[PDB]
Amino acid sequence: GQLTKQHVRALAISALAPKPHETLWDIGSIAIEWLRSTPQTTAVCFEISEERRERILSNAINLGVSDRIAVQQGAPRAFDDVPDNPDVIFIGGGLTAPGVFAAAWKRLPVGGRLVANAVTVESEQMLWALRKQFGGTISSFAISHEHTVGSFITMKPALPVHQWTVVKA
Amino acid sequence: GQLTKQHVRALAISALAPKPHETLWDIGGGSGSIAIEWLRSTPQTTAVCFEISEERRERILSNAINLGVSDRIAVQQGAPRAFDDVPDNPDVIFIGLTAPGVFAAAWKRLPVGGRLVANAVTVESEQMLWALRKQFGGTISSFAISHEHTVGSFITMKPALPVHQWTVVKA
Amino acid sequence: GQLTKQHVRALAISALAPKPHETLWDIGGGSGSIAIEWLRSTPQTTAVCFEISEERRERILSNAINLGVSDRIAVQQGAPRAFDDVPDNPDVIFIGGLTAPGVFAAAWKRLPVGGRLVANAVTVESEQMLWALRKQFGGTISSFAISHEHTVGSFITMKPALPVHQWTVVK
Amino acid sequence: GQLTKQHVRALAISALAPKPHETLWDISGSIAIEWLRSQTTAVCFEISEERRERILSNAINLGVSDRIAVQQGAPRAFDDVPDNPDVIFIGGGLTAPGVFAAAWKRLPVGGRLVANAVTVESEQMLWALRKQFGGTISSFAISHEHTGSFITMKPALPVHQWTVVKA
Ligand SMILES: [Ca+2]
Ligand SMILES: [Mg+2]
Repeated sequence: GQLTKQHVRALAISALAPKPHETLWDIGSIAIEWLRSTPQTTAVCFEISEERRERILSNAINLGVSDRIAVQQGAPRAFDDVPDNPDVIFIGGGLTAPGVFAAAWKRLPVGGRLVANAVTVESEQMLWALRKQFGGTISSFAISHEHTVGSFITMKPALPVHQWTVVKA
Repeated sequence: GQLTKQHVRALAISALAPKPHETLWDIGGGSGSIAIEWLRSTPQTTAVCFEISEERRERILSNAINLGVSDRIAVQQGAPRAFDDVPDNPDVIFIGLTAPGVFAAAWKRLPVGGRLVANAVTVESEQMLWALRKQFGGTISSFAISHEHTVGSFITMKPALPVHQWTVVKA
Repeated sequence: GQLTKQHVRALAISALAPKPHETLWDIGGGSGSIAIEWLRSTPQTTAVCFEISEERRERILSNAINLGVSDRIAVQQGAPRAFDDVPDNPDVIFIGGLTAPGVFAAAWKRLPVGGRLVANAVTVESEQMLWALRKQFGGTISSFAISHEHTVGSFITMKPALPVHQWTVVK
Repeated sequence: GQLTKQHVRALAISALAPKPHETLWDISGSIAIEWLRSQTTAVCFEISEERRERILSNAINLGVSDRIAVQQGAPRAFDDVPDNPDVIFIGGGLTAPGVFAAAWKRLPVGGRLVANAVTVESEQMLWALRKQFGGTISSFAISHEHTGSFITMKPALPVHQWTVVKA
């Protein structure tokens, strides 16, 4: 269930290697989670859906971090709303969507870090382009979970995630 | 999903290692598919199938007829009560696999130096091959097979459930 | 390499689910990896370590210091024995030496109702044991195959590491 | 060792899915040979003199030798065989310059194609061909039992297999 989904998140925040001085731009899960495992780290979210937004700020509340997270609107023109530059960046997919990556590699100070997940054929095709241009590393995770069927258990193989992780030059 | 069907038999067929003058018992899950291709891929061979439904037997043998391998297949009923019909000792056995008593029964009929290839689809099934491997010798391999899968604007590579496959020679 | 050694730590931390006033027993392979992160990821926690080597205990605590986590870790010797000298019952346990004679039943007697243990297996022998302890105390098993680029010449391949099995449970 | 290589060929041959009296152009000798065993023929193209020497060696050892023709390197050698192939295998490098276009040219419509890709590069290329000409991409994650006092399951490298019929 949400199992699969927590195992992905753990891999994302690990890649990102939070320091406390630093501010995330998640492009409402990876942002919120970055707000519970490291103090003095703030997350900026960008979300084109009002409804999904009402949701990110909503759950921001459970873990008492709501006033660190800023839920913004959609890429990439939302960035101009945010004058304060980023240090670490998460794109959990949506790399294929134009003007978006370009726009954000720009808002990123050199020495600034990046992690991108890709779980489509097109998504992953992206990761290799960006990777082959700016460097960084690609690793991937094949995760399966235990599934019962009346009198039988099997190992449901989740979809694979590729993860780009780069430092900027 | 029918691509998984294709790819899995092949591996099964790779594994079985069909030669001149050999007989295959093809026992259990979807009895006939491996028999029919065993019969196809190789000249001068015999297959026996074990099928419960009077009418699932009436689709295995009908199909054989078509590929022209009706000559060399028999369709018996369900094992191991149907092993007691078939008199000659088989050369190779395939199980697609944990029914009460079907292994030991079928196995009391394989002669020294015979070969059997079994496939697991559940964990209960997987853990068994590990224990029949312990005594009986043999070697276990694994197959995750993925097929493109296009939801709307995006392909992913959707994984089938993995398949476990035990291939040993006896003695 | 050290990158599945990072990534495996991550999944084990997320699984252990650290909360306030909690005490981890971190037992077995590489005792300390999970502990100092467990400690260095959540204010207000104590972790317990069980290492056999006098020289390895000296380096775990060294690193707990160098992470300002010196004052919430005890570094004991090997279980199951070293359980007998640690007085307070653990809140969560993690095993990564998953099958030493005795460690588990021992580790286990010490765990309260509705307490949590997450274990790692990397071999089949370990893996089929999680499956047996799974069948007693409940809980759930998932598995991780992690790959990294491997540029053997002009051609990168994606290069799989050995899988890893993880049992997480509530007593 | 050669095991995982056995599973590999077992798969290609299925997707290749031979027909009686069909010609194959296999662009080490594995699949040409394999093609030839299970009245069909095979044309091997091989840059490698020392492997060339080797495939005829195997075709004889196994015994379909006057059914196999070990050619030289592609795509240059392509023009040599004036007789059109009915089915192509690329297990070889499909990113190798001019190799792919040059043989899709020799392939009649209704002719089939199995392509194997086992690198990041070769796989990314395998998607480019798929987009233009069609066909299907599947991938197989094969591991094997590997034993000190323990057994573990060594994951082989994954194969992306492209299979397509020509329109
Ligand atoms: Ca010469
Ligand atoms: Mg009737």
